Formats: sequence, structure tokens, C-alpha cells
Amino acid sequence: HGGTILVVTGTGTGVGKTVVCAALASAARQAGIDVAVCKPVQTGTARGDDDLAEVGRLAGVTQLAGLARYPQPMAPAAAAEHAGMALPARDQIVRLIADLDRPGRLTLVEGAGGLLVELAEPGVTLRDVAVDVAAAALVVVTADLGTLNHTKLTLEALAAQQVSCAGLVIGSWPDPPGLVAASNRSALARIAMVRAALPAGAASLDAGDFAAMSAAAFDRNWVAGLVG
Amino acid sequence: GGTILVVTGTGTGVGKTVVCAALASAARQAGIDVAVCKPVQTGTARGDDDLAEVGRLAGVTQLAGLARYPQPMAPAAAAEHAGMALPARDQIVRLIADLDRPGRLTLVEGAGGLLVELAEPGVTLRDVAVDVAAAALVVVTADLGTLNHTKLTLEALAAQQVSCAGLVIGSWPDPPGLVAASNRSALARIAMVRAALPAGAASLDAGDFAAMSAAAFDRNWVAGLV
Ligand SMILES: O=P(O)(O)OP(=O)(O)OP(=O)(O)OC[C@H]1O[C@@H](n2cnc3c(O)ncnc32)[C@H](O)[C@@H]1O
Ligand SMILES: O=P(O)(O)OP(=O)(O)OP(=O)(O)OC[C@H]1O[C@@H](n2cnc3c(O)ncnc32)[C@H](O)[C@@H]1O
Ligand SMILES: [Mg+2]
Ligand SMILES: [Mg+2]
Repeated sequence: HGGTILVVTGTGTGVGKTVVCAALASAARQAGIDVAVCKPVQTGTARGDDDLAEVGRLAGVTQLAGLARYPQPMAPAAAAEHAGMALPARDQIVRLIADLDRPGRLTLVEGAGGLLVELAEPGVTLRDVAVDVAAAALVVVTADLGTLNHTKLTLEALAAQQVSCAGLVIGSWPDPPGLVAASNRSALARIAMVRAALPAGAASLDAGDFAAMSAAAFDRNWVAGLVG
Repeated sequence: GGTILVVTGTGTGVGKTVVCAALASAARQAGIDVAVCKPVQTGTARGDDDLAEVGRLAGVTQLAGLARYPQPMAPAAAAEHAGMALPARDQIVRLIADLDRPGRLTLVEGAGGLLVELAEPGVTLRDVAVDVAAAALVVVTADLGTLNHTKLTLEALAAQQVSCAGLVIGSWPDPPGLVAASNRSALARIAMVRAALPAGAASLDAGDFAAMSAAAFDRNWVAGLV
């Protein structure tokens, strides 16, 4: 059974993971692909952080699946302990994802921060979860300096667990670029394939312009190729 | 040979140089002899000079480098902007092994994070630490995102059997905050935290710096390094 499961991870916190989910969901929806988006661990609710609500905003996705939510804008382990709550178990995240899986569906799973952040006790990360559900990983990266060492460390940690890499996406592309933010994209595109570079402030594009942005941002052929 | 530590970090601008200077300053006050190698320096046009920072703050005189690049980019893009090549793998490794003598603490600073291209073709500080059989001291932040970056760097080290000498928080803020103090406890759960240097230590003069560094590390560990 199953369709296509992609963890959408990142070189760090705040790199565009959520806008990239919403852009790839949008492009896949416009290709006729059914799309589910899953955020198993959500911190920062007491300041209004809601990555599922944002994905439904920008892309209209309705199949939005959550699990654990914590008020403080901290790492999940710290946020949960600050609230007196536990992290979810590994099999609770896996079940949440497996229930969404469906032939012909693209299910996108957003972690918390970067690849090795602890999501379930003890020390269970998005990479473990990717292993359990046989998912490949989209890696959201910046163009700022530091992006190369963080990307390489991230690709290395995936391959050490045989989690396949589906490419990279630049979460915020400034118009026009600069010498580092050009040599980086050139250096990034030498490390792996840049599936998209979402214009800066895509997160503020209204429903209309986001749909158009997303369709151009991604190679319509690559998208449709992710799911039979 | 003596003791060789590569002093790496989770990223750019995390305080690797001030930590070199701080550990060199503690080691000297423990009667240890210290050398620092910085094979590739970039950003010389705006006047970046990591080895001179160590000279001033800690009084090291054995300060070795191989290449200087004007543009403030990573080594590879700095070398390519200038139309000239990075040094070669053999030069860097041999410079350090020649620096290494018995009784000496020799610290090596790359550029940015562990896996940035340091020599040609695409050789990293990790490859250099393999060749010279160095351990790695890992300079980190206490900000959001440090646990992921730290775990990513520590796994990369261990994949090539380069031993982790410990963590050092390069800048400890005043006052900590909820995130920074939470991160400090969690970092300590994944490796030894040898020091957390106060924010602004790199601006101190040599006497203040030597006093801060003497208090920042544990005497026994420093004394045991060599
Ligand atoms: O938003 P954070 O806390 O970084 O959590 P995250 O790890 O899930 O973040 P992403 O990789 O998905 O990157 C995109 C999000 O960064 C958020 N963000 C961006 N700029 C911000 C700012 O100045 N202040 C607070 N949050 C911001 C913004 O809400 C994006 O949806
Ligand atoms: O100094 P950079 O360019 O970051 O390259 P690096 O790889 O050698 O960086 P380090 O980890 O060695 O140490 C952090 C540096 O950030 C420096 N820095 C300190 N205050 C700064 C400020 O206001 N603005 C920009 N950089 C600053 C600081 O002096 C350190 O040299
Ligand atoms: Mg997000
Ligand atoms: Mg430095």
C-alpha cells in the first residue's frame, strides 16, 4: 500500500520548512495529486505558532494532522517539560503518519527545527521516524553563509541511516542575490538538486499569488514524479 | 609528539578564535607550551586576523598560517574570487605535525564549521584531524538551534573516529534566559561542557582575559591535556 511520504526537514530552526511544505503541497495539488500535511510536534502555541494553520492558509490544504502541542517557543523536550507534559512516543508519530499514507497521495511531514531535534523519548528524531515509514527527506536550506557546512552535515546524517535525499529547497531567496548568496546557490546546486528557491516573503503572498508562485517555483515534472 | 586539538564549531561566528585564545591562556598559566595554527585566513581586506587575536589576548607566539585571502567568504569562494587555489592537503597536515612537539598543546582553527572546504580539493578540517590524529573541541552557542547543530557536528566527528574533546559555549549571555540555561543543561547531557565564555570576552585586554580564562576551565582537565 502507501503513497509517498516526505519528511520536510531543514538545516536549522526558521529556514522556511513550513512555507516549503505549503509551496510543494500547492504545486502538487495543482498537478491533481492529493496532499496531506502532518506536523507531529508543535511548540510555541502560546505565541501563536501554528505551522499546520499556515499551510492551510497559503495552500488551502485541508488534510492537516497534528499530535503534540506545547505553549513555550523552545525545543520540544524543553517545551514539554516546561508544561509538565511528556513528548509523544515514537509509535505515536509513526501511527499518525501511517494513517495518512494512501496510494496516490503525497504526505508531507514537518519536524521541529532541524533533523536531529528530539521529537519523541528517548532521543528519537525525525530521521528515526523517516526510517520507520520508509520516507525520503526534502532538506530546506538557506543561502546565507554557513549554509554549506549545515547542509553537508544534514545530508551526511541522513545517509548514515540510509534515508534518501529528495533534494534541497531554499526557503528565502532575495531579489536580487549577492556574491555569497550566489556562490552558495551555485555551491548548493553542486551538492544536490535545488528543486525551488521561494522568493523572499512568499509567506505573505495571498492565496492567489502563492498558488502562482508555487507552480513556477517547482519543476512541474519533478512534482508529478513523486507519486504514482 | 604533544597534544593536538582541532578547535571546530557548529558554524561561523560562534567564537572558535576566542576559545582558542582562552584555552591557550589557561594552558600557558598551567606551565604548558602552546602553539596555534590557522592554515587559511579569509576576510583580510576588512582586516580579519584570527592568529593576531590569539597573539594579543593570550600571548601565544607560535602562530602558524599558510594562506591569506582578501574576500570575506569561505576559503573556496575566497580562493575562487582571487583566481588562486587553496593550499594543498599535504601542506596543512605537515605544517601541523611540524608544530607538534612533546610538551606542547597545539590547537588548529579551520574556518566556519567542521565540513567547510579547507584545502583543495574539498578537504575539510575533519580530514586534517584524521591525518594528524587530533581530537576535536567543539565550540557551540546556547541559542535556539544549538542542540541540532551540535549533534550533527558530533556525529560527523565520530563517523571518522575523530574523538570529541568536549564542548565550549563560545558566548554565554548576560543574563542567560530560559532558552540559554535550558540549552546549557541539555548540551551537558550529550558531551562535556568545558567552559562557557562570557559574552564580550574577545574585547578584553590581555590581563583581564588571562584571569577570565584561568577561571573558565577546570584546572585538572587543562593540566591533563598534555
Ligand atoms: O518559526 P520557527 O520558530 O523558526 O519554527 P520552524 O523550524 O518550524 O520554522 P521553519 O523552518 O518552518 O521556517 C519558516 C517559519 O519561520 C517563522 N518566522 C519567520 N520569521 C520570523 C520572525 O521574525 N519572528 C518569529 N518567527 C518567524 C515563520 O513563521 C516561518 O513559517
Ligand atoms: O569571525 P568570523 O567572520 O565569524 O569567522 P570565524 O570562523 O573565524 O568565527 P569564530 O568562530 O572564530 O568566532 C566568532 C567571531 O565573531 C566576531 N564578532 C564579534 N562581534 C561581532 C560583531 O558585532 N559583528 C560581527 N562579528 C563579530 C567575533 O570577534 C569572532 O571573531
Ligand atoms: Mg515551520
Ligand atoms: Mg575565528
